[PDB]
Amino acid sequence: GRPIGVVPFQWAGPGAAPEDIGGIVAADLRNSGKFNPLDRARLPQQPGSAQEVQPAAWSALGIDAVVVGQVTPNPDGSYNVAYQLVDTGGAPGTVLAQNSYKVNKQWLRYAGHTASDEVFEKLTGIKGAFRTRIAYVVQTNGGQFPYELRVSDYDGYNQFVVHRSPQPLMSPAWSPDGSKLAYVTFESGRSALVIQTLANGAVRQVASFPRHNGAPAFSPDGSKLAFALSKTGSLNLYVMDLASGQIRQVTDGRSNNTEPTWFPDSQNLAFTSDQAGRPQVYKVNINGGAPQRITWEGSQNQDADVSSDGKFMVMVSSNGGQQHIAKQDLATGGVQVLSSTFLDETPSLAPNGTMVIYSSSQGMGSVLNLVSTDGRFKARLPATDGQVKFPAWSPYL
Ligand SMILES: [Yb+3]
Repeated sequence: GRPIGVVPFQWAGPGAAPEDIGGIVAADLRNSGKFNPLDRARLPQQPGSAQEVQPAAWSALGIDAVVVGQVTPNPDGSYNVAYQLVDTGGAPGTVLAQNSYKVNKQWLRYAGHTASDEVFEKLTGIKGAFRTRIAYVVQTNGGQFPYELRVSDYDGYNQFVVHRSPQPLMSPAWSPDGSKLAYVTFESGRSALVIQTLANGAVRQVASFPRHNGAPAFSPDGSKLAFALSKTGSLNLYVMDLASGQIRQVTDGRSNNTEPTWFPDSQNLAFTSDQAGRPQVYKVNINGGAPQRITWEGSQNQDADVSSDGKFMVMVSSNGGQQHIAKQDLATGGVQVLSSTFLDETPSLAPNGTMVIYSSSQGMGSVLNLVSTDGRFKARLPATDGQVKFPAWSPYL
C-alpha cells in the first residue's frame, strides 16, 4: 500500500472530540487497499495545519504525504471539519488539496468520508466510495420480529432499520439511484419480491408467483429489474420492464439459473447455473442469444457481481478444495482468491471496484467482512446484536 501520514485532527471545544476524524480518514484509505497509513503509534509529530508540517520528519520516512485536520464547534450546535493534505516527498511543504465542511454531529463521520474521498481521488485518480452505504439482513435476538433489513455506511456505522419482519428477509438490491431496495420477504407466508422506497418506507409489490422469487438486481440504467423465479420447477431468469411492469423470461430449462448481475450495458447478465453439473457463472444478453459459460477455473463458481466498469467480477469460488471470494479479470481471464475466512458468501462490490463486502460464518452465526479487491486488506465489520447476511453495496450516492 502507498505510504501516507494521517494526523489526528485538531480539536477546539468541549474537551474530547465527538468523533476521531483523522482516525476515519486513515481507516478509509487503509480499507481501500490503496494506502498504508502510519500507525498512530509511529507518528513523528502531531501537527495541526499546512504550516506545522515538517516534511523531513515524514517526506523522509517514506511518506510523501500527510493529512492534517481541525474539528471546531459552531454556536448553531454544529461543527466545522477541515482537512489539509501536505505534499512532502516531491515538493515538501506544498498543499495538494484542502477543504472545510459545516455539519451536524450526526454528519461528522460523513464529513470524515468526504475528506477521504477527496484525498483518495486526488492521489489515485479513482473516485472514492467512502460515502456509500450497504444494505443487509440481521437476525436479532428479539422474538417477535427477528428479521431486520438494515442499512449503514459501508464501514458499518450509522445503521438504521428499513424493515422488521417476523419472517425471513433476504437478498436486498439497490436501485441505481440509491433511493430504493428490492428484497425478498416471506412475511406473507410464501416468497415475494418487493421494492421499498427508503425515504418513504413505501412498498411496491413486484412478484409473488407460485414457488420461490428471489435474487433481485436492478439494471445500471434504471429501466429494468432482473430476478429468478422457480415457478417452472427450477430457477430461471426473468427481467421486468419497470416503466411498463412487463415481465419477460430469459432462460428456460430443468437447470437452475439464478443470482443475476448486470454488465454496465444494462443488456447483458452474468448468472449462476448448474447446467454443467456443479454451479458455474454464465453470461447472456437478455434480448437474445444462448448463454455462454465464462468461468473455467475452479471446481465451482457462483453468485457473481460484475464491476461498474465491467473490467472484472468477484464471485464465490472453490479452489484447492476451499470456498472463498475470488475475482476474475473479464478481459484476460485471470483469477485471484481474495478472502481467507470460513464459508465465504454473497460478495458485493463497491461502486469504484476497490473493495468487496461479503459474509462468512462465525460460530453458530454469521458476520460481514471487507476485503480490498487487490487482496491487500482484510477486516471484519463492527459486530451488531445479531447474525448478519446478504450484504449489498450501494451505488454512488
Ligand atoms: Yb449476488
